[PDB]
Amino acid sequence: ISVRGLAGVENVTELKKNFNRHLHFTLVKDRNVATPRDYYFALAHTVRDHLVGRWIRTQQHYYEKDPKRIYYLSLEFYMGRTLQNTMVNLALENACDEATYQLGLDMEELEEIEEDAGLGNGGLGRLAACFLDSMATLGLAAYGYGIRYEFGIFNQKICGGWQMEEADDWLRYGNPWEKARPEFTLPVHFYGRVEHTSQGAKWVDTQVVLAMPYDTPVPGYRNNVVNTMRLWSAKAPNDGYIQAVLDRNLAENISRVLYPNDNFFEGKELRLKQEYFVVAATLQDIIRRFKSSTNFDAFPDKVAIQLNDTHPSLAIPELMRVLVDLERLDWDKAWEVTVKTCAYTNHTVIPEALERWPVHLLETLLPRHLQIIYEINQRFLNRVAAAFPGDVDRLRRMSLVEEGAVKRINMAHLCIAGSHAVNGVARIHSEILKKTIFKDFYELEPHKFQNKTNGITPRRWLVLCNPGLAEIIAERIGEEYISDLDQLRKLLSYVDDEAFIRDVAKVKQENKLKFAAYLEREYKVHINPNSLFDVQVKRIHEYKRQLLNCLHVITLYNRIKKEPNKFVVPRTVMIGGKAAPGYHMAKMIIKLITAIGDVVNHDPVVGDRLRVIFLENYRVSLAEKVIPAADLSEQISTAGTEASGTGNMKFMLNGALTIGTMDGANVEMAEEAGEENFFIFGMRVEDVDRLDQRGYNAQEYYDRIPELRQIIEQLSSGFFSPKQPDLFKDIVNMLMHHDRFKVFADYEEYVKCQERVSALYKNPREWTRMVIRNIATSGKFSSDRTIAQYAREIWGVEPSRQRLPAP
Amino acid sequence: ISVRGLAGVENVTELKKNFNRHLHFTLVKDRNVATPRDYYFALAHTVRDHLVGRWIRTQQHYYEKDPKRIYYLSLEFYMGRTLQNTMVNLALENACDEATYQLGLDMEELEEIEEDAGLGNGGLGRLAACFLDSMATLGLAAYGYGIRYEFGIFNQKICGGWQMEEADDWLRYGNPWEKARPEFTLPVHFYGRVEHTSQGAKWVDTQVVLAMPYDTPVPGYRNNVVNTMRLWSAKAPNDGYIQAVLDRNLAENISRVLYPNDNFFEGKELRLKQEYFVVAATLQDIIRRFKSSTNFDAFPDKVAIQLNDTHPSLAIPELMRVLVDLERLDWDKAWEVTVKTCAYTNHTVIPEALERWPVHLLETLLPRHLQIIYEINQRFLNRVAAAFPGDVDRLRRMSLVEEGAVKRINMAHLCIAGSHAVNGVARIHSEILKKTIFKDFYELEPHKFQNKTNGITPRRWLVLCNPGLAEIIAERIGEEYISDLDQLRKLLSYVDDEAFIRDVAKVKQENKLKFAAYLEREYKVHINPNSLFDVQVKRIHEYKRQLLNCLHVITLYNRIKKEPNKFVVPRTVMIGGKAAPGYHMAKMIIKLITAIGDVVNHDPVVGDRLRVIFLENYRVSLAEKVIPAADLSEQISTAGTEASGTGNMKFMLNGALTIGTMDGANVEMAEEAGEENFFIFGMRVEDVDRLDQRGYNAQEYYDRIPELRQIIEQLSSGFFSPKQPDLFKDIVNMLMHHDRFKVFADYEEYVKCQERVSALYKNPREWTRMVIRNIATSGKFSSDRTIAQYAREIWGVEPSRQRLPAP
Ligand SMILES: O=C(NC(=O)c1ccccc1)N[C@@H]1O[C@H](CO)[C@@H](O)[C@H](O)[C@H]1O
Ligand SMILES: O=C(NC(=O)c1ccccc1)N[C@@H]1O[C@H](CO)[C@@H](O)[C@H](O)[C@H]1O
Ligand SMILES: O=C(NC(=O)c1ccccc1)N[C@@H]1O[C@H](CO)[C@@H](O)[C@H](O)[C@H]1O
Ligand SMILES: O=C(NC(=O)c1ccccc1)N[C@@H]1O[C@H](CO)[C@@H](O)[C@H](O)[C@H]1O
Ligand SMILES: *Cc1c(COP(=O)(O)O)cnc(C)c1O
Ligand SMILES: *Cc1c(COP(=O)(O)O)cnc(C)c1O
Repeated sequence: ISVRGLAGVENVTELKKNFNRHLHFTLVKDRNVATPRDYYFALAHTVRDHLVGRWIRTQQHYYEKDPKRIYYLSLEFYMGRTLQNTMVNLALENACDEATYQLGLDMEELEEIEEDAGLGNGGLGRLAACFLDSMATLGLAAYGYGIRYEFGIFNQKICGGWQMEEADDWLRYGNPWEKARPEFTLPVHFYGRVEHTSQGAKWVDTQVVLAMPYDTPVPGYRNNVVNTMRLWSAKAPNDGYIQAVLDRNLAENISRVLYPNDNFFEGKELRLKQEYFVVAATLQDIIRRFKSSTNFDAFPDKVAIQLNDTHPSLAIPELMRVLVDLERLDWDKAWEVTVKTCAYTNHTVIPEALERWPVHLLETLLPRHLQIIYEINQRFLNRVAAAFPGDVDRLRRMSLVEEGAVKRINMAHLCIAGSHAVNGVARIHSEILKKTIFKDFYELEPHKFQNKTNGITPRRWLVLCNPGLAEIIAERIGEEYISDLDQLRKLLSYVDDEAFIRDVAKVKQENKLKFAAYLEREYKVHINPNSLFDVQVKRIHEYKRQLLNCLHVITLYNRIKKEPNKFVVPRTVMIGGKAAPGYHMAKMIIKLITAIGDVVNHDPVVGDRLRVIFLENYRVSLAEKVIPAADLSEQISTAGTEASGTGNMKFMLNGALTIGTMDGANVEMAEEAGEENFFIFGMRVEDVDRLDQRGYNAQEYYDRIPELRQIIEQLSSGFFSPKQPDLFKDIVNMLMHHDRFKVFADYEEYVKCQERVSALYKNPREWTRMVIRNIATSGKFSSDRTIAQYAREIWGVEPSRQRLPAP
Repeated sequence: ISVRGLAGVENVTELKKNFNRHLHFTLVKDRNVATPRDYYFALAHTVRDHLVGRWIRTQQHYYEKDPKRIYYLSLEFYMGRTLQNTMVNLALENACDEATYQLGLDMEELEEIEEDAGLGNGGLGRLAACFLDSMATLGLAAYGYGIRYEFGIFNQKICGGWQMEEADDWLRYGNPWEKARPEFTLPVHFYGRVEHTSQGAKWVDTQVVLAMPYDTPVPGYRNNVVNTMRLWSAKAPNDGYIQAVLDRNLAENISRVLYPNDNFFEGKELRLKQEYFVVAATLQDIIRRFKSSTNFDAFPDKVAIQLNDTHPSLAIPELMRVLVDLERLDWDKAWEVTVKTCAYTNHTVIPEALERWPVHLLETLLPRHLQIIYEINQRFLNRVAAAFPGDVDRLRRMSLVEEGAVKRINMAHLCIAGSHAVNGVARIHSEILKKTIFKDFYELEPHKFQNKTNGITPRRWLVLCNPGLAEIIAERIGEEYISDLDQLRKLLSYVDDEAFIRDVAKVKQENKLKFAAYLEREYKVHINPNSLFDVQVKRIHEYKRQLLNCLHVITLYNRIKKEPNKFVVPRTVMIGGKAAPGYHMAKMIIKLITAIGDVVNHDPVVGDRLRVIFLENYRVSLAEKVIPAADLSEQISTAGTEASGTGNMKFMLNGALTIGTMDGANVEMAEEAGEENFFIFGMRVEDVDRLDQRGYNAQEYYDRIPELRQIIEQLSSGFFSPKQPDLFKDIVNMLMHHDRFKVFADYEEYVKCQERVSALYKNPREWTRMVIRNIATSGKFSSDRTIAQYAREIWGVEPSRQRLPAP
């Protein structure tokens, strides 16, 4: 049926009986009242049972061997569903498929019942999830530490073409994958004041909040390793009577909901609390575990802490506090230890996203940390002054403390000073960090800066979501590639294979028919599966330029209306993604997209030649559906703005061709497959700079491109908003007078490049041959490679593909 | 080892393997890291497994047979622990005892780890719990419906002699006995307004709160019947963004905490919400189940709703609303149905406890219900006027609407008008209801009023907490008495048995040594196990007169100090109980008790002759410990104030002699054992009335009793509060000028009667012979008898002791 593992007779028999056991004793049901949901739970519990043995031995192994431990701190872990992923990594997929079949059930139907663990916004959260999977697969003693939000990323509903946010109550029916561990609850302190007494400072009169951990297993791919992801939950201590207990919820609000802010840094107190909460509980856990393994000289040899962005940056001053205040280590010794164990990863260069906490906030909530931060700053600036004597301006630029309206702490500067390694997430992004944003720091300590180009896990993003494609590949080169993606290169020798070409093209057509069906089943819309599937799915941001895509779509529509009887390659263009609740422009763009579809999708002259569809509630489980069905992947951010991107890598691995700018990882992807096999266009980072020196004037482009001018006039006159003629004045206004992302500047080259895409699509054989060359060269983008580099170049540990001594 | 069931070889083997299974797969632990708590959980899960089969068939049986269903509505269910009770009713106690032994564990030690399900204040809540056990044992298709508070009755801590309230976070480590059933969540409405349109009224614009049920099994005694207790949990519907989700907690606060108010009716909105919440969700569930079994003519033949006090009284107007508004039945037909299915139980005659809801509250929160209540009142008063023409005063006295300062709805009058049966909980209490409080209603419909004297379950209150006593009894008369307590009478023929007398006396001494030890182990205090154990345990109330007990204790102390070298029967007097947080006087009494102990317990002249101990955090699990170890049970409420009492019955069944007034069930207890075998004293209900006509003047008693005057002067001068001389001025002030409970009036007779108790205690043989006569005549007070009467005289169903077709 596929290489989803063997379906042993004894194995299938055992599975079936355990399914019935759980249905009875665990769910307390019987075949006569069980709903599909109960069936899903019976299966989840049966599968989950196979993890227990491995989980216990893995943790036991690490105890005996005592290897260096990797702690990945993130406020986000975009996990998605875990039933199928668990079956895959355990080689249980076919056995469970058979067993449920014999029990008279459809496994695929049951899998659709599981809720997505949406504890992330997008790329950054999903990277942590892919990293966890790779770390387990490479046998690293790694622990993912975060917050267990009871409400993850909101569920997106489109009402009248507008986005509506709805609470994502993912724990409503329970989470069978987690294991509450109240025996390990730890106390976290807030507020209070600092007392300076004879022997050291003392943080007193603090308000206490408890951190209760919940452990979720993270299985490696067929190696019997099961690592742990520990998520903290806020609990009030039990020490008007009614009001007093009702007010417990104020302390527990800390882990209540994931902040959905993608673009702008707000600076809310609840978020700072969430950040200290995960940091404070995690460090106690880390040190406790270390004390078991007091000379902290060996701390860095046994501990590695990776900070996913600046969100968990308080780990630096908190490690110092514990080491200096509680362990009584001298400052210098404590600082040496801290720097050697901490490493920081940056994910963007846009200023509005940078965390710059008001000093008055830190002063009230974490008084001792502010004192430590000031001391760190003092000593750091003393180092700078000694290296660049008299460079008074460098001193103010490099300070962790920013003066002005209100004093703030630049968390990024804090992270650089307190880490032995700082990395970008794509070659071009890492270069930009050295050349611009962190130039001063790079000059001071060049050795700290590195690059670790992002990657995605081939298990979830190939084997799991595209079994058909994974099968035909395995049919030719074997299975070894699933944990060694570079082997995909061997597929180059089949680029002229008439059989393979036919197969590659066949799985894509099956994937498109499957998606086209799902679109009607759960959303009733109907699309032509013979058209080119043009998709752009990712969070809505101005820098991602969904607007540029919109301009092209309107252009295509305008050309058809001009020459109705001229042939054009049919296209179904799908755009999907969530907008941060307070991001007005982003919400206005979602409205534009739906407004375009209302005109285009109901124009009789257009027929089934052009369809504009907005994919509702884009999330991990939906991505697993659309991506394998896409023909064209849109990665069109303004050069220099997308640090890396990862959706781009997911499309490449699944047989879609890419049209994009030389931004983020796009650069390395084109470099791997060859620019001839990529649809590159638009300004490069340098062209953007040149335009900036000159001054970007959108009017110029409006005046010289008739097709563009016509589009803008359609928007202004209410062509796409009859009842509300001026509905889109904000978008037009932005495009013409304050477009930081130069949408117009790339319009002409984008449209022309899109014409070349349509031309190639007209030649099935050649389109597929180009696809084969993309899939065959996507090996570099596996997160196994990324993690192997982090392991070797930052953490100081050697990855191992050695199977663990059976379960 | 005892008749705790057989310990079969196969049974013990199976238990052990399932214990290890759960420890591994359920707890995800291994013998090397498991804590006693894990062991308890492994056992709880193993035992719980045996309930599943029976639970499913029982519910299945009721579906096929379709018997009349009994719904017991209560806002309280004081369950206590359920591990041992489950083993007992399933005859698994010895088998589990053996199995854990072989696994190298002490079952008794593990049992002590389980938390008490304290979802009740005292008597009323515990009665619901005993009733559930009896209903299952008598094979009635009964369902207990209530609220799943996440915080039950507060844990009592004594600080400096003062009570401190601490949140009872009983779900912290989880509840293995419940089963969440989200597939049955129901919506409950609040606020809104009423719209009168063409065809009927309509409740619109309501705020919605969801009710998620949690089911807990209730096993009958060895009959394989497992009924259900369904507890509702408040959940907000998922339909600033952050603030919006953080504000979900306002809806979920409904099921957050149990109101600890024992004595005074506050009238808080949160409590009214809790009351409508349980009523609204329960009725939907009831009607849904009925529709499966539309002529509601047969509704009363298939449904019986028992209201535990007036707390769930909104069930009456809510049944009407549904029937009239939704089902469209005519009023009269709907009213006939409602009255025939509802029955009300009263638990007190004190005015301050009566629920009288302000009309403005009902107007805002439940507008339609207020309209229905006014209509019910109108028609009822029309009935009264027709029966007693011209009795204009009777009309105002009987109205459900009370005029005055603020209009209120008398929920008790509502319950009488809408129920076909109203009952008191003890013969004397039920008589008082007819003669006083509900005289007007009794005259209107004499047939409605009944009596159902309370009872306790012999499984929990004998077999479970006193296995030693249960064993020696079974040794002579068999085991049949455990579900037929009347058989205890057969013990009368052993009253002269030298062996039995020795045995009865022996188990009591073992129980006292066990308790004396526990007192030192968990509370470090040390008491003489040879002294008479004088105990008064129950909630602190002025009417219960813990103060009268205090006066006696001080008197004993004063007599010893007067004649130090005179012999006196040594006594350890223990007083325990929780005070409602806002009950100042009650908290002042707790302070007095501890203050007395501070003087008495450290006076060298007193030695081990007198010990005053305040039992901290009295609760169900503690009662199971003290009661079997008591010699003297104090039931001294002012005649006519304690509706029934149940702690009194627990002491009688466990070999303690009773000293009390002719109040509540005390009357029937003395009547059953013979007044010669009871220590009765003080005023009878009539004497209290006479005193009231005359006028109670405490000064009179103060002036004529020197011993009493001396005690009051000691309190006033600061003898018991050196540092704060006037600490107890409020108590003295109350005693002298506003004692509604005439403490002084019963002082002399109480002290004399206590002398007779001491005299008998000096004669071991005769004391024990009297004990045998009490235990032998306690059969009437089993809740099996009570339930059989409710079943037959109110619900219309026949109890059955028939075993259900195996598991
Ligand atoms: O929540 C879990 N999770 C797991 O057992 C588990 C096992 C393997 C992998 C992931 C989760 N278990 C739960 O632990 C509580 C407390 O011990 C039990 O009462 C409950 O019945 C059980 O399902
Ligand atoms: O997703 C984010 N950032 C956030 O989601 C975020 C969350 C909270 C606050 C600010 C930003 N960054 C993204 O991280 C991925 C993985 O490195 C990159 O490939 C991508 O280019 C970048 O934009
Ligand atoms: O909470 C219970 N309770 C019982 O199974 C039970 C069984 C018999 C008697 C009392 C409770 N079961 C729980 O039900 C959830 C949802 O199905 C599972 O995920 C969890 O593992 C299981 O322990
Ligand atoms: O316990 C209560 N009442 C409360 O706990 C209570 C709770 C909330 C509000 C008012 C009273 N009443 C008690 O109920 C038992 C059982 O019928 C009687 O034996 C006892 O005499 C009576 O006082
Ligand atoms: C991969 C992924 C992302 C990241 O997409 P980019 O195009 O890199 O922004 C965001 N959301 C989901 C659900 C993903 O699967
Ligand atoms: C039996 C019981 C009660 C009732 O006691 P009374 O003496 O009738 O007031 C109260 N609390 C607990 C814990 C009980 O077990």
